[PDB]
Amino acid sequence: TDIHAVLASNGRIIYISANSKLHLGYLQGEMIGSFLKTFLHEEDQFLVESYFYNHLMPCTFRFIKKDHTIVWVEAAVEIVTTRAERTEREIILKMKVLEEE
Amino acid sequence: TDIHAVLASNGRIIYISANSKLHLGYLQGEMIGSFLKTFLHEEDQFLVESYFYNEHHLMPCTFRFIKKDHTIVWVEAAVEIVEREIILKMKVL
Ligand SMILES: [Cl-]
Repeated sequence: TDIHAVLASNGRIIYISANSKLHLGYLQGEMIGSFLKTFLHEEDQFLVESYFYNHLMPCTFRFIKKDHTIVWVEAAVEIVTTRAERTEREIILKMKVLEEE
Repeated sequence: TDIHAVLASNGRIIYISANSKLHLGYLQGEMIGSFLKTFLHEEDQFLVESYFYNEHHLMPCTFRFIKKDHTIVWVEAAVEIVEREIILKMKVL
């Protein structure tokens, strides 16, 4: 199964599915409430934030697992935009770890 | 095509690149020293002030700028480099 997640527009993890533990080394409750950029090196922070400034491909970046080692993750992005009093945006992710062969 | 701007922590425009004229209708000199709020659609003032006060970002801030000719242009802006000044890049959508 893909890992499913939701981010607030500011990168805070609102939701991630429980298979975060298998693939990323974190229980879903260790990640929800934290910012995605906490689990990335600087190169990857810039890579991912750049993605949202302009897409032909999913967002591919290195994630630092709980054990401090990196995995490559490919993230399919959908934005839900809702216009009420202010316009608000949520990011829906479908992610998978790109495994070494 | 990115407009580069630097804002003081109170929103005062410290610097804006020369392509402000092209995209926004104002020369740099007409904007530098003014508050960025002065140029924003009045409805987008909470949204933008709040965006640029906050430390954590992922998505750009999308808002309306009022050009010199009194018409709207939509732009997105992102913190470009991080009493700290904010360095932002922005572009017309
Ligand atoms: Cl930032």
